[PDB]
Amino acid sequence: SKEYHIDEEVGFALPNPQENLPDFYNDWMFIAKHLPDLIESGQLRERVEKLNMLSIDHLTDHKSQRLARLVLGCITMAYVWGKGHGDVRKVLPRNIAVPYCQLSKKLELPPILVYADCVLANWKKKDPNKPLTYENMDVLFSFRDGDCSKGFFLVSLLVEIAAASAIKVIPTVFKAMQMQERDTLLKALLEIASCLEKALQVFHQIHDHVNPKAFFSVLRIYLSGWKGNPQLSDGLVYEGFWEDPKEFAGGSAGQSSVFQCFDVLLGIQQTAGGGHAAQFLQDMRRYMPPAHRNFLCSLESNPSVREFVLSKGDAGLREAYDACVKALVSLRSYHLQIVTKYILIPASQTDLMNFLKTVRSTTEKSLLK
Ligand code: HEM
Ligand SMILES: O[C@H]1CCCC[C@@H]1CNc1cc(Br)cc2[nH]ncc12
Repeated sequence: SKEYHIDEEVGFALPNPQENLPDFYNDWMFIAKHLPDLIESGQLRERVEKLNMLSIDHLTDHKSQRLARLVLGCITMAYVWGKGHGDVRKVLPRNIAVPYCQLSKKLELPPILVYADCVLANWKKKDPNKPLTYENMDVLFSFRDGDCSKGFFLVSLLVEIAAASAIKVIPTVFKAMQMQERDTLLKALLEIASCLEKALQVFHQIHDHVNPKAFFSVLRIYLSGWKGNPQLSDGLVYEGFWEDPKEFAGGSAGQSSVFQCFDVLLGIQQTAGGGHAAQFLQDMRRYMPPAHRNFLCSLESNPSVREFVLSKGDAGLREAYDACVKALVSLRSYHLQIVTKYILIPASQTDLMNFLKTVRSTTEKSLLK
């Protein structure tokens, strides 16, 4: 629906995002569009510091506002991390922080790049008459020449969109349970499983478009945040807007609404327990667009799909429920392999692994089998 801002084609992603801002913001667009060149040449922080505080009043519709969040969030990452070898900035100039925070509070997101910026809104179709394929798609922004940002962000999105195809089946699952349509429920659960099975196959493209050295040594620097970060132990002064510095976490697929919503749908209690894994995924919901955050708590309001299947003594239903759980297990298992190639191996030339393995365990132990 439109009350939750879920598109029938791309789900939680922003459909056909805006590429251009009103000419009044050209001084933003130029820095954002040339971050690689400007960083390399020691001129990024300069060009930022020479900016005039612009007003967000000319950002009239949602898409224009989302684009500027992406522009300003990428500038902020560039400004704070600089060249990504340690010369850090801990105060962000008012000429940029003030419009950023005002545009942020209006869209109900923290003033920091989030998944919904750099994946869900950081894309375009090359030719609009051709479909959503990697070859028909590009990102809007990058940080460095060679950072594989187009590969990482686009493959992330294409997996999102693949998994997104199961979202339209959630209403039928809940109506089938309510009106006791056993065979309809079963068909719906297998269609959802089928969708999470394609999402895995899409994920395979990551290897052609991302390389480990670039992800580990470049891209991950610019996706990092300032929450529990020793390089900014107290957070980031948003000059002109907040007195004391604030801590906000970096971009994460933990901020994706598709995967969190299938854990909810299936009663995989990712956000229960009180433990570190659950608390993290709960926190990451505040880094989501408000309608998407609301979608998820609305799913939790609904009768448990798991408890209904469990109580029914129906092997066919249980195999279908498990076909969905299994697909998440498979997805998460593949992801652990990818995390070995792109983080763990390069780093030899963690709390990460324990977090992912706890989420994957909770998923596997949800199987009925
Ligand atoms: C080079 C590729 C990738 C790397 C190195 C990577 C790495 C990581 C790491 C280290 C985490 C845990 C830390 C954190 O949350 O910040 C994580 C979480 C997560 N990643 Fe990735 N990721 C990659 C691509 C993807 C893709 C393509 C997807 C999904 C389509 C994905 C889905 C997730 C999800 C859903 C989580 C949250 C926990 C979970 O639900 O299992 N990642 N990723
Ligand atoms: O683990 C973190 C280490 C440093 C900060 C960024 C790294 C993970 N962030 C991600 C961002 C986006 Br966008 C998408 C993602 N999918 N999976 C992980 C991830």
